[PDB]
Amino acid sequence: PNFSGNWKIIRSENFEELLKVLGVNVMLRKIWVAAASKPAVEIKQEGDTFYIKVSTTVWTTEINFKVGEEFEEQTVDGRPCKSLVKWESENKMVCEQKLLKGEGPKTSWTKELTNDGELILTMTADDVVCTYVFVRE
Ligand SMILES: *C/C=C(C)/C=C/C=C(C)/C=C/C1=C(C)CCCC1(C)C
Repeated sequence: PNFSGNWKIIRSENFEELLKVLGVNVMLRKIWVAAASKPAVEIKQEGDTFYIKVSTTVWTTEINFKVGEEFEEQTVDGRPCKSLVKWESENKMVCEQKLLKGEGPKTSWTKELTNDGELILTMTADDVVCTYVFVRE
């Protein structure tokens, strides 16, 4: 259970479907998936304090949290939400998100390290689950 490393993608699933539920319309979804279905992820872990950097070609997102401590970040479609992370096993954590403003689909994410050394990220919007699978560089 050391999440730390520089992670690269081997697999991704249902990302466009996720964006549809989030209300991103067609041309935008098609364009987006043709250059954001290969983001890089960097994690530095310090106990249950996490630093996560997620980057495409021209955009980067910085997430900082302690497990069990409320913080702020964005939904996938760039919307301000309150977040809370909890452990579900030794190698898996879960985040529940609430919008600061307005209404929208219920969103969440999970992070899991397999024993094979795969980092599995899921993002969920109502009934849709998008899964990204990473290995270490
Ligand atoms: C523990 C790992 C976490 C919290 C990683 C979360 C990653 C995302 C929320 C990625 C979001 C993306 C966008 C917001 C737009 C570009 C496509 C993604 C998947 C990189």
